[PDB]
Amino acid sequence: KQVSWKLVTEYAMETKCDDVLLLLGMYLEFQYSFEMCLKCIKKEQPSHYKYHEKHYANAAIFADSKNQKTICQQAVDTVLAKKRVDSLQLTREQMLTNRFNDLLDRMDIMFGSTGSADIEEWMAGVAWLHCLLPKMDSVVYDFLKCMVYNIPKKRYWLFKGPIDSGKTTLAAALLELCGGKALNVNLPLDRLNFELGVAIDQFLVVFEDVKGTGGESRDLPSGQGINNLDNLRDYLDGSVKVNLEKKHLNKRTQIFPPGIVTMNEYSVPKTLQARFVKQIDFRPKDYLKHCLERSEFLLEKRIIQSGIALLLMLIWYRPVAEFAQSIQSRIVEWKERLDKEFSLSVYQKMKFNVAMGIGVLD
Amino acid sequence: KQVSWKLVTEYAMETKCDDVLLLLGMYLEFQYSFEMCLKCIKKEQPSHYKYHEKHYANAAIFADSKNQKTICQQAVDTVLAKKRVDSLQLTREQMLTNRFNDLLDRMDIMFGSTGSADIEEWMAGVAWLHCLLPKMDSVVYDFLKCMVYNIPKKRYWLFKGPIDSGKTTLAAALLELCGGKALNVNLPLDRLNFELGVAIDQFLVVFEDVKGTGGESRDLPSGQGINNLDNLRDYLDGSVKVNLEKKHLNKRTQIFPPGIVTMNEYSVPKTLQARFVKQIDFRPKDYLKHCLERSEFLLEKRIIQSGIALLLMLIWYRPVAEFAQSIQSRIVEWKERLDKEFSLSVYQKMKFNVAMGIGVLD
Amino acid sequence: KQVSWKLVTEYAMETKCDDVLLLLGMYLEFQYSFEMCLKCIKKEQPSHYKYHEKHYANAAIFADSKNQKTICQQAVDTVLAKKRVDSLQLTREQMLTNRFNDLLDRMDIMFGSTGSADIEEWMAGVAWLHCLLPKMDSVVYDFLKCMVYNIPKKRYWLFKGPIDSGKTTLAAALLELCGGKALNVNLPLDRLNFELGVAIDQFLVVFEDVKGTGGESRDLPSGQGINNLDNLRDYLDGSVKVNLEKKHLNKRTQIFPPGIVTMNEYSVPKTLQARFVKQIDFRPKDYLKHCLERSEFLLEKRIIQSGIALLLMLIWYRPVAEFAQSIQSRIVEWKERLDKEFSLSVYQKMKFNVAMGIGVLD
Amino acid sequence: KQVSWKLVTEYAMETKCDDVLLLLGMYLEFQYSFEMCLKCIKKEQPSHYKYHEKHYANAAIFADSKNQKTICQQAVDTVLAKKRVDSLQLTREQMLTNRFNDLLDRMDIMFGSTGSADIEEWMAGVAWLHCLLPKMDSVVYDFLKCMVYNIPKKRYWLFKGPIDSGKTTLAAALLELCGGKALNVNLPLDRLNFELGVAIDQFLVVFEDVKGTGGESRDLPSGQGINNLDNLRDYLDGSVKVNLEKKHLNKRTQIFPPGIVTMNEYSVPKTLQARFVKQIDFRPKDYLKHCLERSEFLLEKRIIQSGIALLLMLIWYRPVAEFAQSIQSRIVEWKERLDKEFSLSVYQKMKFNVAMGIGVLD
Amino acid sequence: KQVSWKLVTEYAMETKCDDVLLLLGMYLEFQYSFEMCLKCIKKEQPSHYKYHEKHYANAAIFADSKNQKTICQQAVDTVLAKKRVDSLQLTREQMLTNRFNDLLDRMDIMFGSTGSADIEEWMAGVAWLHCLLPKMDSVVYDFLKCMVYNIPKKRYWLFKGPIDSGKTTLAAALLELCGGKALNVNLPLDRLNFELGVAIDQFLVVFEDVKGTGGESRDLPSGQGINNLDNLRDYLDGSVKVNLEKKHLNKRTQIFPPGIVTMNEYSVPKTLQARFVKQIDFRPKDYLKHCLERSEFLLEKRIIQSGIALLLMLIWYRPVAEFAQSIQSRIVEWKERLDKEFSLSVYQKMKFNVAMGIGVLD
DNA sequence: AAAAAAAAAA
DNA sequence: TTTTTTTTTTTTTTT
Ligand SMILES: Nc1ncnc2c1ncn2[C@@H]1O[C@H](COP(=O)(O)OP(=O)(O)NP(=O)(O)O)[C@@H](O)[C@H]1O
Ligand SMILES: Nc1ncnc2c1ncn2[C@@H]1O[C@H](COP(=O)(O)OP(=O)(O)NP(=O)(O)O)[C@@H](O)[C@H]1O
Ligand SMILES: Nc1ncnc2c1ncn2[C@@H]1O[C@H](COP(=O)(O)OP(=O)(O)NP(=O)(O)O)[C@@H](O)[C@H]1O
Ligand SMILES: Nc1ncnc2c1ncn2[C@@H]1O[C@H](COP(=O)(O)OP(=O)(O)NP(=O)(O)O)[C@@H](O)[C@H]1O
Ligand SMILES: Nc1ncnc2c1ncn2[C@@H]1O[C@H](COP(=O)(O)OP(=O)(O)NP(=O)(O)O)[C@@H](O)[C@H]1O
Ligand SMILES: [Mg+2]
Ligand SMILES: [Mg+2]
Ligand SMILES: [Mg+2]
Repeated sequence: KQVSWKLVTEYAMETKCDDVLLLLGMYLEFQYSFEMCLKCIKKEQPSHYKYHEKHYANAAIFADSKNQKTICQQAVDTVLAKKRVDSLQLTREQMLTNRFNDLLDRMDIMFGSTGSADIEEWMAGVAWLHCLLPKMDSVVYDFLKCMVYNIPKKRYWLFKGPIDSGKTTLAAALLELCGGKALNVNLPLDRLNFELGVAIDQFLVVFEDVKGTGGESRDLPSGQGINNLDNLRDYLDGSVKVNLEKKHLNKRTQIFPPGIVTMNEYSVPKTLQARFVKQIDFRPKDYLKHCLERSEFLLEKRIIQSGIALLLMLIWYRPVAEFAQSIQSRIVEWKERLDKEFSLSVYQKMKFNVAMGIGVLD
Repeated sequence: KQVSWKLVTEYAMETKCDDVLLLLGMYLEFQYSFEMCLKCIKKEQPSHYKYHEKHYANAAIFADSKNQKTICQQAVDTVLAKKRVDSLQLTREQMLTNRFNDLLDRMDIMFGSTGSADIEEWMAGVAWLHCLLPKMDSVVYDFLKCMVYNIPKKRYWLFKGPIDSGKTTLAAALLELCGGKALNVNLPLDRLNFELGVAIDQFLVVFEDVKGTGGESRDLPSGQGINNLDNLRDYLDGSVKVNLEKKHLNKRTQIFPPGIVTMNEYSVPKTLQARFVKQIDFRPKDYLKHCLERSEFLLEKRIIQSGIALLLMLIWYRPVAEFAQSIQSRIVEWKERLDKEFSLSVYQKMKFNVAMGIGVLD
Repeated sequence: KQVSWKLVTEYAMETKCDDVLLLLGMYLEFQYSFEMCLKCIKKEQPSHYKYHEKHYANAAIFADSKNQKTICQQAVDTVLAKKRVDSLQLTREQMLTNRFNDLLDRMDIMFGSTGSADIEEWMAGVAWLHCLLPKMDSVVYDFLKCMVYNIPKKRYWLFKGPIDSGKTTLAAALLELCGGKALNVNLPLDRLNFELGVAIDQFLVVFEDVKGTGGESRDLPSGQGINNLDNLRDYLDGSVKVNLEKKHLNKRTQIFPPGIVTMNEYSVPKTLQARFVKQIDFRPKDYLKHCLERSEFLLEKRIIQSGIALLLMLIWYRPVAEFAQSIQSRIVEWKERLDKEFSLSVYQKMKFNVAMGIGVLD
Repeated sequence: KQVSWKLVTEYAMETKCDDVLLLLGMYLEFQYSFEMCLKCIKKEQPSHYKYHEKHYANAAIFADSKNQKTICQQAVDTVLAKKRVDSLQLTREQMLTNRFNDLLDRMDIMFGSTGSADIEEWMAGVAWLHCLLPKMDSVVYDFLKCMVYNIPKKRYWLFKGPIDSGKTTLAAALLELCGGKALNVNLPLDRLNFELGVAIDQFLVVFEDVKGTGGESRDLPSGQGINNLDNLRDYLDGSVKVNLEKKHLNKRTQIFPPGIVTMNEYSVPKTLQARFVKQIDFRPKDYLKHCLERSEFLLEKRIIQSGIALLLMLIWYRPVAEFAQSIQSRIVEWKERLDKEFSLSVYQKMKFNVAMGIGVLD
Repeated sequence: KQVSWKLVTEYAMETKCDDVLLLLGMYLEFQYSFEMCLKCIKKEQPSHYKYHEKHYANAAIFADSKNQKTICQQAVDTVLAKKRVDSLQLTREQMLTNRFNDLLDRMDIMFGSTGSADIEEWMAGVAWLHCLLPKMDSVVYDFLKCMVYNIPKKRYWLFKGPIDSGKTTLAAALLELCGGKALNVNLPLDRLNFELGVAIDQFLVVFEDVKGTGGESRDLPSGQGINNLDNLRDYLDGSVKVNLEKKHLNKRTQIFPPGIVTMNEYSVPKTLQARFVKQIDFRPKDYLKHCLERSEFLLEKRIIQSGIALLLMLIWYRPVAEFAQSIQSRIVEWKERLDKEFSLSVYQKMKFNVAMGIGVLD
């Protein structure tokens, strides 16, 4: 009998696997019998125990075949092909709704009876993260609105601020919440081709700590960063399609994703400042440092970096009327699940702990 | 039963897919039965609902295929072969007619019964642009004739005037209607050689924001860009063939594309002045400034800077006999729509409001 | 009869063979008859004599084959796929526990009765290593804990000090203890793209003897390494995923590993200093140099830079409760071996000999 | 009948071809009828006449074959695979013992009755080389131990001195004796990567005539070589595994070979000097110049550059006990041959001839 | 009936064709019937009419092939394989003797009845060349000896002298006589790798007009050549195998070819001067310029640049016994032909004519 | 352009 | 399953 390539493509789509070697490794683990399988008995990874019995028969034949990597390439290209169809067809609010919906599935396994997370720790993160900027919850709502409306020229946000000031923590959470990629532009411009190529079919890009000019008086080293961005004006404004190249593939023409530039106290050119909508001035808070020092779990579990933490903040602070209609049915359940867990009293006490630089949970 | 590669090539040709994964992705959507598929029921995307019912039977056999990427590569290379044949063998009248009737297809999508756009805003965009210059439709129509005839020396147009005079808006609108790209001759003469390579196989080029030399006596930032351009005599004149150098690729010979120079009120050396057939003095108009602050939706959906807005202006103002004989039958239909949806009093009232600095569309 | 590709994949898996030429070379040694093989008779290498008798039948058919490198590539792909599955599925503590089990297997062979190694020479290395830094067992345990707790921005350690101070020595031992790659950032920034790709799925990276600027008056040659490390700040932070590259494979997107920077008294930017949670100042001790001159086996057998020396140090100094549950079984066995072989009296004489700068075995 | 791919691989293994075109070329010579063949009648090249009679039947079928370069590729990859297995599995003294067996096999051809070479001329080369440095045979043995022990940081020797001092002469001899590659690090840092990949799986490297800076006070032109080496001090240490790159292949992680740096009286950094365990100061000797111009056969036959001359120096000067057990049998036999053909009176007169500047054979 | 790949390989080997497209083109024009072939009737190119009548049958089948470049690639790789075998296994005197035979074959064609050359014009070249430099035939014979012997560091010659002194005239003639290529070391140093890769498997190189610095006080342009050449000391030495690089190909290890350096009167560093054996001072001679102005056929037919003019000079002036014994047979019949057509008094009149700037043939 | 890695033919 | 044909990148160029 012969390997069904469709079952492998179905598994790859079901688990959304776009790495050929991960797909090979995952599928090969199905060749052992399910009735004696320790991974299915422990229920470690859902990407195994859901699929093993279904794919066992195909995986035994797959394990004997001579072109295993060809089978996996096609399945991976099917997943990359669906992403390109979705990227070119879907309305941009449906992109964010699909990303929210994926986070909400991922949340339900995190905090479930088979879970391994404490909502009180993650809500202590929400409280800490809301302290970082004045009216952070409203600021995240009009950031999300900005990225959905994607108005040409008026597409990008600038996060300036000192060393250890929280711009990479917020940008990392917004990156996870909106579902983007982080890009490095401090390299020479002709290495930048394939790196800009990673923005292909993504929703946000974050340009992480772009280095400027004139920083030497402040011990801030100079680099190619600002000069690359100020050449890439064709990409930031989105007025036209620019062409993104990636291996084994034709160069996609697309309007480059919107997003976030994160920057230290470099001077920014007048030509470049014209293309950022809003500048958030991050600055270090004395109390927040002591709060984390007395609350190690925030950093160890990466709570303050997480889009799940910012999503929990949007459950708490914004009306249900703001969410997409197909997901409102999930949002109102998670509303009552936070209402049934945190009183406004405990939240205000733990937020006050942050403001005092006391341990948030005290 | 066999997969017909001819049917995939036929879908690719009708849809004009350059991209292997986009073609792979969309063709795999047809594998599901048309009897109940929601994308056909909803009729959201024409690239699916028009084609699924005839490609279903081939898509079922394609979805089982082991060759899938190879099939799509041949189908893509057929569409690229068609482009290279047309690029060498079409006349410029046909090249513009193909971009026009492509835009008429986009208009038929935007303003259809399943539409997503309202013509009242677009006609307000027409009225705004039309007020920007005296006899704007003649300016646009005569520019199109220049680009279509590509007459040596009578080949480039100069846009100059104060800061925020609209020069770059009209250049951006003309770029989409004709097809073309923006070039930056302000560069040092070293980098200019790779910058000019952008012009290969473009129908049109715009020189953006030429920073002239002598004008800083009235605080125009001094630059070399005008004297760089003055040296490029054979690129402007379009008599002889020039050698154009994309970085990492070997030099192509062609007649350099026609174009627009967008400039501030700098002094021009007389031999560079002789190479522009028309100089248009853009000037800032207070009532246009007030109207933009009041009709502000035009800037958000970017109607003001689109080729379809200029094509709507040509359909409104110009007689059908000026359009290419094969597109005339579609211009007939679009004139009747634009008349029946807008009595002249409505457009006149809009143009009056714009002239009065009143943003309301009435 | 035909070659079993499955058996080659089993050999590659059991040998954990990443290299196609190493797999080809080793499997071809099995084509000879095991009844007379000198390497089975002599038991020189375990990757031969454990496996030859099983694989002889298959290897004789493989030796006639025309596919040979294709067979080995699929087997190597299976080993790499297992590494990517484990990388994404396993906890970082289980990764470290698996590495310690690997070293204990190797220690059991190495210090067996067949073993070539003398435990008294290796504990003399543990004595020398413990004299390098104050509280080195605490420093080693703190480092392991820091690499397992992949805490964002608190990920990297800086080793600073003069020539022959012990930075590379300890880094090379920690590199073998945890598993990882040494990267050279002193080379120019364009081909640095493929160096950083060597960190794909690794547990640590060590940035080795990176070169700064200034300090030429101290007779330190300047170089790019620190400026290159002040780029790539997002690789050091690990708050965000970064895109890593192998030839002909597509980009892999992951959090870049934690680890160590070693440098020779250059001026670190404050931007880069903020990425390092600990700076260890290494300091030349003449008694350690004189000890090595009189206990040369430490250098010749590479004892003082081996991960097995640091593991023996942790087995000596740390309580069993600090090791993971799986390996505690094996570590009580190694503790009772060391306490049988060494009383504390032999070891305290070794440390006295090291502090005296005489031969450690005197 | 079909071509045996095995016999081509067996030839490649016996003749040790790294090169696909050399293997193809050699094997196609075996097409022609063995009985008549002029190369076997002359016995000109041993890689022909030892193998043609055996391979003729296979080579006739190979010459009709349609995939010849594919056959030779697998044969070459088998030879490269054995070379990688040997590099990882052999002790470093076994490696040198193998190389000595290969040189002794070449000496058995050179000085047998078929051989083109006169040992009287080669022993006059031993006489000339022994006069170059004090206690040269001790220096050669000390170098061989250093390369065999491969002690971290104690691995590189520096050869230093003026024009025509003898550095490249002794470096080329030691390179042939031990086996290895010479590298030009004077070429710029961006081409340097593929140069260093020539050291993959080699026993020595020689960094030939590297250029420093600040030599114009001596008319020594400055260059990049010493600054390039100091960027590679990670590679000279040999504590950690460096990642080596040859075109299209992914990086191989190995310990960089031990070796020699030869340089002409430039100043060397302290950081780089710490990587050199011994510095040999070469002084030019007037009598060696006058000896060579009257002993021209030494330069024409490349005798003083040869590893066979250094091996004859070790056979003459070193005790039998210093050679590896396996070759002591052959070394005893070669000692008896040299004592038979050379009295000590002939040899000590040769050294007297060298010191007087007389022709060695007078 | 099938295409014989063997007959295509015979044709390639008999033509010595190593260009795949040239082989494809040459073999395809055999597909037309021999009996009416206009190229055979006109005897235009010898590579056709000799081979067409035997290859027609196979070329007809080759025309219907689907794999034509695959066939040609194997035939080209066979010719490259023979060149590489001959490169490693021929003695250099045989290599030169092969080249002289190839030149004598060209001479037979040029001066035979089907030819197009008059020996009196070519012997006027010999007279002109012998007047260029004192004892010119000894100089050429000494150069041939130098290139055949290839003595390390005693194997490059320096041609030095002012503008228009004969340097490139003689160097080009010597380069056609011996075979080899010219190199332009004046490039920027990063392009230099692919210049030097031109020397792979070559017999000579000529470094053409290397430019130094500090000739500007004598109106010589400065350049990078001499400094680049001093980075390549180990290439000029020829003691060690250097690593040579063609584009997209891995590094060949070989001893770099011996050769000539040609330069204007720049000052040479002693490190580079020590690599040259003989410096030949070329001077402008009034009588050679006046003579060429009258005897223009020497320039117009490229006679004085040609190795065939130098080979005739060796046939005239040198004893038969200096030629390798294989070619002595052809050299004696060429001496007899030259003694026939030239009296010594005709040649002495030519030398006397050129000594006075009268036309050689007057 | 040439090779290394990958896919189609019979 | 045996054997031959195909895609694609890297490299190079660029900085
Ligand atoms: N505003 C803040 N005040 C005090 N501590 C903070 C603040 N924001 C973040 N932190 C701490 O700083 C660490 C790093 O935050 P991060 O987002 O990387 O700062 P940053 O502004 O990006 N620094 P940099 O990347 O160097 O410009 C976090 O892990 C917190 O421990
Ligand atoms: N006539 C106008 N007067 C004032 N503002 C205008 C006018 N036309 C467009 N704008 C606004 O200015 C921007 C577009 O003008 P733009 O085309 O860039 O002018 P320009 O002549 O290119 N300016 P500059 O780049 O300074 O030479 C948008 O924000 C418009 O809302
Ligand atoms: N603290 C120490 N005191 C004295 N000798 C030492 C010390 N540490 C190491 N050594 C010796 O120095 C050699 C190299 O140590 P290593 O760790 O490479 O130094 P380092 O700090 O990296 N110096 P460098 O790499 O040149 O900046 C070892 O092989 C020992 O012989
Ligand atoms: N010690 C010596 N005294 C005199 N002549 C020597 C000596 N050593 C070598 N030679 C001669 O010099 C030639 C080149 O020797 P070589 O080893 O290349 O010199 P070197 O030290 O490398 N000089 P350089 O490479 O220019 O810095 C040999 O072929 C001998 O003819
Ligand atoms: N010795 C000579 N005296 C006078 N004229 C000569 C001499 N040799 C050559 N010529 C003429 O000069 C031309 C150029 O000779 P060529 O050998 O190319 O000169 P060169 O020295 O190589 N030039 P350059 O490389 O620029 O310094 C020849 O074609 C002759 O016409
Ligand atoms: Mg170090
Ligand atoms: Mg030298
Ligand atoms: Mg010249």
